[PDB]
Amino acid sequence: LHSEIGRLNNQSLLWGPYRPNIYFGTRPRIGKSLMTGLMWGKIESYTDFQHTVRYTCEQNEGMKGYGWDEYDPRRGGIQSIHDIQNGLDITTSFVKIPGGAHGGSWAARIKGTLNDDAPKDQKTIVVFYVSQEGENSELEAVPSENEFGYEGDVILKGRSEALGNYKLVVTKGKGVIPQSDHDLSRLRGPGQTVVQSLTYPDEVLWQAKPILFQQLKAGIDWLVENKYDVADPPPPWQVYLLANKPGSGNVHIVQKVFEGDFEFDILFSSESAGKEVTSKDLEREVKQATEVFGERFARVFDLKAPFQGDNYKKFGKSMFSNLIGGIGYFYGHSLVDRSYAPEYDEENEGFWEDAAEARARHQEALEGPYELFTSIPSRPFFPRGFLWDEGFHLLPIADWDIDLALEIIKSWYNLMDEDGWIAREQILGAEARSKVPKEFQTQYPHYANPPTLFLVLDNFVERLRKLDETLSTASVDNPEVGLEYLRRLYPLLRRQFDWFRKTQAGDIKSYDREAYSTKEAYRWRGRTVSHCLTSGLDDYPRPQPPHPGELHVDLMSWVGVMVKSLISIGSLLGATEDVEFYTKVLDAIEHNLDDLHWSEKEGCYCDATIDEFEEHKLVCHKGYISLFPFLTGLLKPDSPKLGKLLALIGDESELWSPYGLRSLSKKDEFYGTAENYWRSPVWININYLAIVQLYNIATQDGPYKETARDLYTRLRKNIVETVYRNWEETGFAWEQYNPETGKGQRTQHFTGWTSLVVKIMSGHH
Ligand SMILES: COCCCCCCCCCN1C[C@H](O)[C@@H](O)[C@H](O)[C@H]1CO
Repeated sequence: LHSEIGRLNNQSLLWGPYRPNIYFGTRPRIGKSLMTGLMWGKIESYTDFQHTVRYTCEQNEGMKGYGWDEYDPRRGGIQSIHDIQNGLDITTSFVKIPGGAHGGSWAARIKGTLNDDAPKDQKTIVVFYVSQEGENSELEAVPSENEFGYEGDVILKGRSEALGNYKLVVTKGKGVIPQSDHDLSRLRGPGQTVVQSLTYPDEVLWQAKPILFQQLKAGIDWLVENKYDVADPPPPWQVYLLANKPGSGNVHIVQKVFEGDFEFDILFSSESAGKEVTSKDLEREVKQATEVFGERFARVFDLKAPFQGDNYKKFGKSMFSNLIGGIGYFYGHSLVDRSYAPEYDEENEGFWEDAAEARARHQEALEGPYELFTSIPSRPFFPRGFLWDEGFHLLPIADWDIDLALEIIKSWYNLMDEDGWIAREQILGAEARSKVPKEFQTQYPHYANPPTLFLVLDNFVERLRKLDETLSTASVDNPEVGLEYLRRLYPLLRRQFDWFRKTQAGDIKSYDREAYSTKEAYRWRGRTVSHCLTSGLDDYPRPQPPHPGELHVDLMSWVGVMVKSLISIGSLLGATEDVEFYTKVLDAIEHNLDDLHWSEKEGCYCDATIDEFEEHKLVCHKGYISLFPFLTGLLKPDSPKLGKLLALIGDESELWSPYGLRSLSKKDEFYGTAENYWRSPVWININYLAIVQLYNIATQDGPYKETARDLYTRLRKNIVETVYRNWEETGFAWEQYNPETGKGQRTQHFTGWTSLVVKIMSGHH
């Protein structure tokens, strides 16, 4: 029944619009298979279309905004795109229709409406691009009846081992098709839907834009060769309309030109399912998905006061739908330096120069292929898996669909190597690499990232202790299924725990250091003079200079998180020998947090280093790092230390801004310096941890119950209102928020952990 829920999950999740790096496209969760993507652009001249055409996600002045209004990867959703450059409001609806043995069928409607500013007679070129990777597979456009192209629907018939037999239809659509009265129309037709069927080596099929443009370019060269010239030139839209040549191939380009508003459907029919999908099915299934989305949201994300209003509901739906709508499937090789050069041990003073020397050996090589099914922080800027981000992403997603979240956790853990390492940043395949300067592709087996995926596991454990409907909660509702999941995952968690303690160990013994335990002390590897990228808090101030004797209190707290999880999970699996070891580790971290990291003088936790005179010194920089044992749930609710931490949190002159907690205190010497990334701005992920911890203390007997209640109430409100106000005014989630002005800044479309706001509004932690 665990093998069974698994198969049912696989079949349900197989198809999706799982290409968030592009405006709209589909692919199944199979490395080498059938992919689609949409392109569009206005054409006003002989040279403009190359600049107007849209394919991969971006954000600039030419794009008002875009995103998912509604989304559930089992059912589908509706995306809306507000394109200024192209004077178009576009809607792409996607729906899955279960049936057969190959993961079912799906349909999409593409709808374009010119905005008020666009010329009423705008010509827009629209391309549906279809590619198929695999050695023993086939795809063929059924030729037209007409001589120059298609009056009606374009049918592609194809087959592969993975998908069996299928048909993909691009429907005729609705809208004016311009007609050219030029001489060229005698050889090219007056204007109609066209299809080119081509083949390239599999590994380049993702390059849809260059491949399209190469075909457009060949058509223009034919014009020149055949005496079509500036003395009497065809209209632009006809110059850029491909000559029809349907056939067999692994690439099929379907092109339409419309004048004014337009729409057309894409109908994927899995043959093994029986009756093929129609446009009427699409409409019915689209209405039904919306109804189901609506019912689930109201239930799962029941927004509490003072955010019960309709405005907050629309806001929460946008934030949530963009988070879960970012889910992608990525496949291909990763770039990894497997030299384990000794310079990477960072055991000496000045280690960063040595590590630079090793990296300059460039021993990195491609390995894999790997796959990953994950949500992402940023469609336009970094559409790929980041390890500690995903832990936050899955917190609202798990509420919605725990089986989906567990599927993503599993996907991430399947990347763990033999030592216990998962690369913190997952750049899988040439397509993912295209978006990443080469200097930034290499992953390093000594670089960690916070184990926030344990927080998701913690939530599932609590739920376990206490057809698409059934599927989403099968792993909690059948306790047998849940436990088997944990049983199979558990050794990997254990392995990652051991990996942290082996590779990210700090040095107690070599120095004049005294502490309850000789073992518990941690130091993030990979730090440079101005950064610590592995911790997640890029440029938060750390001991200067970096030093092999540094200890990082956030890292110790994360190990605290993992060991607590391993206690709950080990206990469920009856790993008595394991649970006893974990229990002594936790006790030791509890003591060493105080012994190595507590500053009585400052009233907070601090990272530690080793002096010019070889002595332990605390280095205090009041901000998120200072709060870490509190943020990660490690302190007792009557701890006097927790009480001082609450004072720091609520202190307006330190961390407390009207817009949320500042990443660094206004009193710190490093406040608003350098790139000022984590040196003052309000970040939603850390604020979320604070809010959740305040609520815990607020809902429990103790001396700080009422302080916590007040801070909970205000912080929740301040964070939610800041994200809402910015969303209302800009249409975006932002990466971080200015604590002086309240403005969203850095990158837009950050959904992304900013989307945690849905769960903050929902409350009842
Ligand atoms: C150098 O430039 C070339 C590469 C550019 C792309 C860099 C990837 C963007 C990272 C964004 N972001 C920075 C946060 O401090 C991290 O905590 C967070 O995990 C990460 C992902 O959301």
